[PDB]
Amino acid sequence: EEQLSKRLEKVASYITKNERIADIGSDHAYLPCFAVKNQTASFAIAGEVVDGPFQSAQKQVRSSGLTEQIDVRKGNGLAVIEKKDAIDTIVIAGMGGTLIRTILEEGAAKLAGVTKLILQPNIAAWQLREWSEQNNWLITSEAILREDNKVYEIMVLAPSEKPVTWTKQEIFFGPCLLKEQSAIFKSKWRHEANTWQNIIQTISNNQPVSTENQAKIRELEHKIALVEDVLKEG
Repeated sequence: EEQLSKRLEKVASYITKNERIADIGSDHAYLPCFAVKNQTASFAIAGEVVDGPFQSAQKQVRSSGLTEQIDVRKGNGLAVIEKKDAIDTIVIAGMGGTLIRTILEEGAAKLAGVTKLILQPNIAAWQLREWSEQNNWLITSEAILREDNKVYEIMVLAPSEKPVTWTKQEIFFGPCLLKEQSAIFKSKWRHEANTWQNIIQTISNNQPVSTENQAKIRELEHKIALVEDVLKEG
């Protein structure tokens, strides 16, 4: 068996209770195999939408001797889940935040009985924190890591019967991540804010500035102010 990437290892680290899981758009079923093998999961669905990855995942499951504990299924999003599967945890990793959000909204019925989501968006993480507020899922854990010079965020959610209400900083940055203030968190956001300040200068010095670009500047100022507020610097 191959070792998981640090990204997928972090995602897997949130599967803990010998759970029934579904990994949507699974990366070769590596994570389902790792979690079944090490007993942190008792059953997995590995979902795939197209041929190459569906076949690669089937072959990994067979190679692991895990065909009795892992079902590889072809389907769009949560179409691979059925009520009778009694899934406890859903993993959706390695996709953009908007796509993940769409998967969660179109597949809303399939969230019946699910008690944990582990989501790893490659862009627009804030979209999923907004979803969490609109649908009353609490964020219970988050992580931020760097692998191959790319920064990845992971969030873990659970249903809440009480309203979930975030601040705009919690949506943009992550409620757990902004409490933690890790070195990767601080470096990522200072990096982005430096780019936004640079963009403002570039636009401002190409007079005349269009009404479209004035609005862009306002947006960039807002984002920089959010970072300054969370870092308490600048």
